[PDB]
Amino acid sequence: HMLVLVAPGQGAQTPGFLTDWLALPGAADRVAAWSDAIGLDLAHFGTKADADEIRDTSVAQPLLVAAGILSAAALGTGFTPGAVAGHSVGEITAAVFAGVLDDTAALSLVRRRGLAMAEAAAVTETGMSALLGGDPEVSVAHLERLGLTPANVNGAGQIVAAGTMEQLAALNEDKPEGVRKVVPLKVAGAFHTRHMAPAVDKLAEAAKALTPADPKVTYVSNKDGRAVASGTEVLDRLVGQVANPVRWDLCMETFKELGVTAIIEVCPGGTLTGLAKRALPGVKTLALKTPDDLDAARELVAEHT
Ligand code: NI
Repeated sequence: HMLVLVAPGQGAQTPGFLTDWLALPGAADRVAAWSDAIGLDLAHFGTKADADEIRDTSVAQPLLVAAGILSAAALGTGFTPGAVAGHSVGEITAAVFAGVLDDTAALSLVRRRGLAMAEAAAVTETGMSALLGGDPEVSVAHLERLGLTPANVNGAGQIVAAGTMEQLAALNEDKPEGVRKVVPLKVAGAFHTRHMAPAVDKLAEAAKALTPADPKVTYVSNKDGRAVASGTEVLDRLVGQVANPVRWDLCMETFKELGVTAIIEVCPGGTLTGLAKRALPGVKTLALKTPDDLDAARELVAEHT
């Protein structure tokens, strides 16, 4: 048996999704301490804030990490997964699970991650758009020829293009063969492209205040789907990833190579679990959406750990 614990990225959060989790004894207290540490009312954005407030990239990133750490903590009340990984921001969440970074240090890093990427996006008119349908390699060749970069390679043939708004518009007018729709994502800019270069500089400064430990659990990286044994290499990869494509496809290939038998996606789950059901047939999957999902999760943990 091999259980893989994964954490989601931007887009997974929805209004009021943290509500039930804050109701768990001690949860409001932990989140409040985190909020004071990063200067952001996490409880508010996870409970009362509407769509426009949580779409704020500087808010969404730390909120997602706190949700992942919180739900995982609840699920372990212990256990140790066979491996961990996450989608973009979810990588910071996974660093906590592997013991590379403690939670406050991670939330502090991701708070800076979100602000830095927002700022980088502001000095530019860029974005990201998902390609629905078509062939992944032909699609990549086409979008790249138009000047875009394959910011997200999520597996199951899914591709997300990123670049300037002009290029994204040219992509929609001249779509790759077989692509039915080019859907713009709800993001501030071309994340995971060179357009985030200034975000790397800012994020690297925040990484200076950290002292990462070597992962205690196998840590799979978005850069190339490889397992990283060094804590400093984990951190360097996190800092650089804001400007590098997300190869979630390779991460899933690695889960296969590891003989994964079950995958649990922390709160707010659904997105990575949906991908797993497509690219990882025969693998049990469970997404944590509310505390009521915990009992089923514990059973899955018990039989796969
Ligand atoms: Ni509003």
